[PDB]
Amino acid sequence: MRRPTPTVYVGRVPIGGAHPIAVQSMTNTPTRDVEATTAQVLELHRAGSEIVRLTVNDEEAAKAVPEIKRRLLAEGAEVPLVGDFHFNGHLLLRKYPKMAEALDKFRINPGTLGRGRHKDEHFAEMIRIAMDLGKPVRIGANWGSLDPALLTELMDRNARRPEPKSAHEVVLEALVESAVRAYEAALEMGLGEDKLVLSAKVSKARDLVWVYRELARRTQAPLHLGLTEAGMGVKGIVASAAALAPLLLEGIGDTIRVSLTPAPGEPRTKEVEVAQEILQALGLRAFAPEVTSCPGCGRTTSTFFQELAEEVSRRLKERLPEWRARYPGVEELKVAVMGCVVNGPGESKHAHIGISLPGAGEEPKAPVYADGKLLTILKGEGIAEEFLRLVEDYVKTRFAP
Amino acid sequence: MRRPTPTVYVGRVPIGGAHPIAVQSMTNTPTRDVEATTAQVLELHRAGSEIVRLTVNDEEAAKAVPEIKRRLLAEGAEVPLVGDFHFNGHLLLRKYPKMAEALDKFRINPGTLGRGRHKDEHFAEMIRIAMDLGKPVRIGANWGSLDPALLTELMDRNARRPEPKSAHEVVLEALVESAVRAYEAALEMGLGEDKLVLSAKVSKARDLVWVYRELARRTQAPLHLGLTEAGMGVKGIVASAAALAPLLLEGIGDTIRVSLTPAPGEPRTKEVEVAQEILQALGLRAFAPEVTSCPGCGRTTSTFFQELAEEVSRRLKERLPEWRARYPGVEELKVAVMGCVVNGPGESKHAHIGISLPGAGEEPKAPVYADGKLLTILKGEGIAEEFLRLVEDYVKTRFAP
Ligand SMILES: C/C(=C\COP(=O)(O)OP(=O)(O)O)CO
Ligand SMILES: C/C(=C\COP(=O)(O)OP(=O)(O)O)CO
Ligand code: SF4
Ligand code: SF4
Repeated sequence: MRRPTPTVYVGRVPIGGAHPIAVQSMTNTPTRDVEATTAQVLELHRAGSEIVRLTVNDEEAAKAVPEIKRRLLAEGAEVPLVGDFHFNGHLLLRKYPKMAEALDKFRINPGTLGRGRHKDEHFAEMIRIAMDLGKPVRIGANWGSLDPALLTELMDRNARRPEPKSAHEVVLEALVESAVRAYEAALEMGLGEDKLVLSAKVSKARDLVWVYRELARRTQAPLHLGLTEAGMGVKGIVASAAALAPLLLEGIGDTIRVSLTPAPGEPRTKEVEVAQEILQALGLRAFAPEVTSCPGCGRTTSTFFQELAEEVSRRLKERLPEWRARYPGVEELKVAVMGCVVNGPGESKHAHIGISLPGAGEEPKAPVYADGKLLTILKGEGIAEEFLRLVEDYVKTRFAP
Repeated sequence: MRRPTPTVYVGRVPIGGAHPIAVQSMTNTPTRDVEATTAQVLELHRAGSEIVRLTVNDEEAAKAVPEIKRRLLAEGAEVPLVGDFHFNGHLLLRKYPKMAEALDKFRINPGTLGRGRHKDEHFAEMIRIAMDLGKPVRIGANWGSLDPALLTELMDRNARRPEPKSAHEVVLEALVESAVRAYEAALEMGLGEDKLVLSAKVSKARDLVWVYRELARRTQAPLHLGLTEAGMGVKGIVASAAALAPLLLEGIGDTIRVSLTPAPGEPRTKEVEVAQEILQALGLRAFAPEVTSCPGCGRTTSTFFQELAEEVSRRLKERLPEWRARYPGVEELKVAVMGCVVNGPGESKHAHIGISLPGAGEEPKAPVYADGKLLTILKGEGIAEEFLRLVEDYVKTRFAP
C-alpha cells in the first residue's frame, strides 16, 4: 500500500516510499544553550529519534548551531539536524552561513514568511540558500499560522460556489493550497524533488486525515505527518495515534513526529516512544520486543497476573541493549502473558513465546507455548524467573546470527 | 458515514447506527465477591462505562449476580450488566434463572461452547434462554479461542485455491466465519435482529481492521469493536487507538471496549478514560473539555508553559462535575494553551478560548482569544488565575441554559 515517492536524504537518513518511516522529534531547550541542546539531541537520538529538529529563532540560536553540530560529530553521533525557521529565516541563513552549512535540512513555514510581497522574496532567498548548499527543505504548513491572504482568496472562491462549504472546510482547503503552491514554486525555482518534504498540520484528527489525503493526491513529495498541538498526557497520546493510523494504514506518510506537551519534569523522549509505538502497533516498523497481555478479569487473580506481566515487560526492556547487539531481528519478538485458559493458550500460540496462567477452576499449572506449540508447563513459586529463562533461551535460538 | 444497523437495547442503553457509540468495560474482581464487584461496577459506571461486563464463570459467580444487581438498583444505578460466559454458560443459565434474569445481556463465545456436536446444543440452549427472557446477546469471537473445527474447514478450502493464502490470513477468515455463522444460526432460531450484537477480536491492529470490514459487510448487526489483549501502559493505549480509529472513521462500530492490562495498583477505570479519549479525539462523542497545547520548543520557557498547561487541565477537571450540572453542552469546550506567537494566536482562534504566551523575543504579554477574536491581553504574575477566570466567565455565557 505504501505511496511511492522520490527519496530525500536528510543527512544519512533516507525519507520516501522506498524507505522505512523515520521517527523524528524536536528539542525544547533554548538553542543558544549549547550544552543543554547538545545533551537533549543526544538523548532524543539514543531513544530512537533518527532525525532531530531544533528551533533557529534568533541570532544567538544561529550562532550556537555550528557548535552543537561539532560536539555531536566529536562523539561520532551522525544525527541529522533540521533547523526550524519562522519570520527571519531568510536573514539568519544569510547572515550565518556556518549555521546554514551545519544544518542538514531547513524547515520553512509558508505562513511565517512575512507580509504580502515580502513573503515571496523571503521564500526565494531561503530556497536559493538551500539550493546553493545542497540542502533539503521541508515546506511545512500549520493551521496555527495559516497565510491570511490565501485564506481570503479561498473564502472568495468558496462564496462563488453554488453550494459553499463551511468556513472550517475552507480553512483546510487553504492549508493544503498553501503547502501545494509553495511546493510547486520551489520546484519551479529549481529545487530538486530529491530535496523537498511537505507537511500541512492541524490539531484535530479527522481534519488531519482529510488534509493528508489531499496532499498525497496533489503532490509527489515525501510527507512529514503529525497531529500538531496534540496536548498533554493520555489525550495527547490517543489523539496522535488516532490521527496517524488511518493515514499510515492507507500508505501515506514518510516520517512522523508526535507533538506531545510534556508534563513538568517529564522527559522529552516520551514523544519518541509514542511515535515508535504507533509504527510498531501498525506492523510498519519494529523497535523492541512487545508483550501482548489480557486485561485480566474475575477469572484470574488480579495482582499476581498484573505483577507477572509487568515483570516480563521490565525484563525485556532490561535485556534489549544486549539483545540488539547479539541477536539480529529481536526487535520483532512477541511475548504473551495471559490470565486464564479462555484465551491464554490461543493467544500464546500467536506469539513467539507465551505463558497462560491458571485461572479460576483450573489446576495450578501454567503452560508455556513457543512457535505455536507447547514448550513446557510451569508450577510452583518462581514461575516468573523460569519463564524469563525460557524467553532468553528462545531468543538465543530464534534470533541467533 | 455511520453504518446503519438495527437498535439493540442493553438495559436502557441503545446500541446501533442511530445512537451514540457506547463506552463499555469489564470488571476484574471475583464476581463471587459481591461487595468488591458491586463497588467496581459503580466505579466504572461513574467514570463513563455506560455498560459493564462481568465474568460469570462458575456457580458461585452465578449466585452472586442477583445480589450485585439488587445492590445497584438500591442506589438508583441503572447500569446494564453483561454476563461473560465460557464453557459452561448453558449450565449456569439453566441452573440459575435468577442470574439469567438479572443480567441485561449475555455474551457467548462460539469458540468456548464445547467440543464437536456438543457446541451446537450448548449454543441453542443459551439462545433459547435469551429468547425466553427477552435478553440481547453478543456473539463474540476472539482469536485466542478460535473454533478449531472451523479453522480446519477453512484451511482445506484455502488449500484448494489456485493461489492459497497464508495461514495467518486463513485464521482471520475463520474468525469472521465463526461470528457470521453463529449470527446466522441465532437469527434462524428466531432471535431478533434487535437482540444480536457481534464482535470478532484480534490483538493486532491491522488485522482488526480487516476483520471488522468483513464483519460490517457480511452482517447487519451492531458491532462491538475492540482490540483484544492490547497490553500494558503506553503500548496498550497506542495500539487500541491505532486499531480503532481507521474503523471508527469509516463508520464501523457501535460500542467499544479498551482491553488494557492494568499496572499493579492502577485503577480499572483507565480503560474507560482511554475509550472516551478515542471517541472524542475523532469527534464522535464529547465527554469533557479538552486542552489543545503545543509541545513547546526552544522558543518558549519550558517549565512555565508546561506548568500553565497542566494547571489549566487540572482546573477543568475540577470544575467539570459542577459544570456538567449547570451548563449544557460544556463537554464540547475546547481550550488552548500555547507557547509562542508562531502558532499561539492561530491555534487559540480555533479553540473556544485560548491563551498565547510570550516566547523568545516577544514583549511579556499574553493575548487571550475567545470565539476567534481577541478577548484581552494578560501580563504580570497571576496569568494562570486570570486566564482561568476568563474560562469560567466564557463557560457561563457560552454554555448557559
Ligand atoms: C514548532 C512548530 C509547531 C509545533 O510543532 P509540530 O511538529 O506540531 O508542527 P510543525 O512544526 O508545523 O511541523 C512550528 O509550526
Ligand atoms: C474476557 C475475554 C477476553 C478479554 O476481553 P476482550 O474485551 O479483549 O475480548 P472479548 O471478551 O472477546 O470481547 C473473553 O474472550
Ligand atoms: S485470558 Fe482469561 S483472565 Fe484474561 S481477560 Fe481473558 S478471560 Fe479474563
Ligand atoms: S507555539 Fe511556539 S513554543 Fe509552541 S511548539 Fe510552536 S513554535 Fe514552539
